Amino acid sequence: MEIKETYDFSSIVDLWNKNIGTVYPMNLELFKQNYINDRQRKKIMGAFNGEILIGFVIYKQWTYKSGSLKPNHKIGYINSIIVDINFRHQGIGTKLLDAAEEELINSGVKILRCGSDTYHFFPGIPLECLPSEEFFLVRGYKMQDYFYDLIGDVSKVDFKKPSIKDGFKVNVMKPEDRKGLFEFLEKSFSGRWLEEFIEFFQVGMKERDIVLIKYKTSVIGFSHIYDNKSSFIGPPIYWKALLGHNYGGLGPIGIDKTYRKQGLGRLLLYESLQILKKREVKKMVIDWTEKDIINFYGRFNFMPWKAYRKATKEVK
Amino acid sequence: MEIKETYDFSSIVDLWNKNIGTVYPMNLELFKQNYINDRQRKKIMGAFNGEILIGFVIYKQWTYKSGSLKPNHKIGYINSIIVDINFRHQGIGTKLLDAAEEELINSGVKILRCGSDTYHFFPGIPLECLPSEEFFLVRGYKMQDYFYDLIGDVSKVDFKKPSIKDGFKVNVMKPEDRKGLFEFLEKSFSGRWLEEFIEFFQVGMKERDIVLIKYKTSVIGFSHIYDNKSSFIGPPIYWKALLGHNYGGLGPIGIDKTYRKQGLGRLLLYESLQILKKREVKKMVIDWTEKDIINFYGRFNFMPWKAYRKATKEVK
Ligand SMILES: CC(=O)SCCNC(=O)CCNC(=O)[C@H](O)C(C)(C)COP(=O)(O)OP(=O)(O)OC[C@H]1O[C@@H](n2cnc3c(N)ncnc32)[C@H](O)[C@@H]1OP(=O)(O)O
Ligand SMILES: CC(=O)SCCNC(=O)CCNC(=O)[C@H](O)C(C)(C)COP(=O)(O)OP(=O)(O)OC[C@H]1O[C@@H](n2cnc3c(N)ncnc32)[C@H](O)[C@@H]1OP(=O)(O)O
Ligand SMILES: O=S(=O)(O)CCCN1CCN(CCO)CC1
Ligand SMILES: O=S(=O)(O)CCCN1CCN(CCO)CC1
Ligand SMILES: N[C@@H]1[C@@H](O)[C@@H](O)[C@@H](CO)O[C@@H]1O
Ligand SMILES: N[C@@H]1[C@@H](O)[C@@H](O)[C@@H](CO)O[C@@H]1O
Repeated sequence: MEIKETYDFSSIVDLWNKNIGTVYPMNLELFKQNYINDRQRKKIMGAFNGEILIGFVIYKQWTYKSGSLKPNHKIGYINSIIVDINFRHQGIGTKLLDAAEEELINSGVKILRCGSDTYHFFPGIPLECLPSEEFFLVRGYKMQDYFYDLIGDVSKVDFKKPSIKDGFKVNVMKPEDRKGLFEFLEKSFSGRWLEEFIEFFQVGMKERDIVLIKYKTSVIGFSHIYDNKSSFIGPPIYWKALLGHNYGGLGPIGIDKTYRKQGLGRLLLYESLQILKKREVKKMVIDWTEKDIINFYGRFNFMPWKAYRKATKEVK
Repeated sequence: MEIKETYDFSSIVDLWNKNIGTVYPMNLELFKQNYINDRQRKKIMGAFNGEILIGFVIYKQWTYKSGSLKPNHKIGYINSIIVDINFRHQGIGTKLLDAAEEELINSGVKILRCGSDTYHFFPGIPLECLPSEEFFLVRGYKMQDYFYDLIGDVSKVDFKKPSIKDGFKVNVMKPEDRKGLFEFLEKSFSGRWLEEFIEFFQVGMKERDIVLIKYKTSVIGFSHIYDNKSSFIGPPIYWKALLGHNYGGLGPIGIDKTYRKQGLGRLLLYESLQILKKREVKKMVIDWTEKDIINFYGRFNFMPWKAYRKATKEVK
């Protein structure tokens, strides 16, 4: 057996699906979109028996800015790691993560994260990969809290419009709103979400995927919505193969801090969901939510669907 | 609004699917099979606005034996409770569970369990119903550990036959094995699993659904396997609508205590899965497993799929 770099995307995806495809079905389009467009220092290391790929790890160091966050070179990420089912418990996973980690460490990493990278596949260790928690524990990762993808079928429920206090308008974005939108993000969400707006517009997000809420003329919040016409495969629709015809998604969503807790997030969410409904969306997902916010979406009939555990290793 | 009994099965199932059908798709056949065949003292209470059902609770007291376990009349169960999404946070759930609980209590119940009943729909509080944990907490239930349904696609992986030490044979059950099987269960699994064998044979389980392992002539273990021809809808195939064509399942599985930890459970599991594979099964589920045993199935590529929290209220 040898460990060496591979960018044999088909073989990786094939191995991915054979091992975990029932619950994280992967396709080449998503795999390539996410791997190729990422701007971090990144690598894929494979484990090989001769010419046969038997496992891999994808890993990154935070070397590229997130909006007005500077990169923190101390942070590295394990995007994914899978050893083929017929080669488990032979130390291969170990050798792969050793190689990843030693490299990150030599280049200055001191905090190693399970998922949560830019162009992530996973917010953390999936519950479906719960037994890997012990693999990570043994290597010095500590297990922390959970995030959840939520699922709902917006074709099945009708909801009541929240009561519009006046001045506030919710609308699908137009090209000429881009200036205002960026101005709002620099103020309120100037980190990764800003960076995602910039990068997603570059990779095929369209104005139709964005809903804005304005007070008078000022942008004071947004959502990103997805359907089966969206060009960019974002996190809500990663696992669209599980979601049927007329799939969709939503996230992220935010309101200017000074307008919070007046029912405006609820209004934006309502309107975003009506747009999706009108687009004939059925099952749809809201990705990477925290526990404390689940009820916000649950009023609209969304339920936790997948769970992911945050996990972090501090380099000694 | 009024609370009163309802056996309007279609309306219940309709409400069930509108609220939680994306993740627990219910059909009338399963609902009726499970509700009607249960032998416990049982009731369904509905909440109504005039003629419209807006919520329900199904509840039971342990009044019927489990194999050679006597019923423990102190145990009651909340099989399920759902309030329609357009009527939440109006106290309806409260009034329903108050009515259920007061009745159980008057009839002698002192321990109240979330799911885990005979003919259960849920081993505990589903993770997809995680926000209800707080509903139950407020009423004095304590949250305990987790159980997991596991999922795998047996069409996608080939496995190695474990090394047969001699004497042990694994075979699909025949009618004439029924005596031996019961003899083995009275010895080794004489509680609910024995009772399930008796009752499932009465409701349409066939010898083809059972695999036995024998040493010489003695039955020393079993599994129950399911495919799309099984007549009895058991727990592994409750959520078959999520599982595609050629769905299947497995569970329970057991080995005589004196033969444990010699590789025989692994051999039985291997053979059971080969049978399913030969029956062209693809996605299949292993229901209600504990954390400590997940790896046993994970060697065969099964992964946690759903999680359920045990929860118990001790009556003051
Ligand atoms: C950010 C993310 O990628 S999260 C998702 C992680 N990936 C997955 O869950 C995919 C499916 N699983 C796998 O691919 C594998 O099981 C991996 C990658 C987790 C581990 O790969 P392997 O090559 O089997 O691990 P390796 O043989 O080095 O195991 C090292 C040690 O970790 C621990 N370990 C590994 N797997 C397990 C397990 N399933 N349960 C408990 N401990 C485990 C053990 O201590 C093991 O030593 P042992 O064999 O002496 O018991
Ligand atoms: C064994 C099993 O059946 S497990 C599955 C349980 N069922 C479900 O999860 C199905 C979907 N959910 C539902 O049907 C409902 O949300 C139910 C049945 C859990 C609760 O019904 P409701 O009629 O909304 O509850 P009710 O209004 O009596 O709530 C009472 C209190 O419980 C607590 N509570 C209820 N729902 C929630 C929630 N989603 N989050 C936090 N606390 C809650 C609150 O303290 C609430 O009081 P409040 O309204 O003053 O905050
Ligand atoms: O990164 S931004 O400053 O642009 C905004 C970040 C805000 N969200 C980050 C992720 N958490 C937790 C994930 O649900 C919620 C807040
Ligand atoms: O009830 S029997 O005596 O027939 C056998 C019970 C054995 N199993 C019961 C449920 N637990 C935990 C559920 O996974 C495993 C043991
Ligand atoms: N839900 C979003 C998720 O999509 C992602 O942008 C992430 C970034 O931290 O956190 C958010 O809350
Ligand atoms: N997996 C089984 C489950 O099907 C059920 O029979 C239950 C009874 O307690 O526990 C078992 O471990």
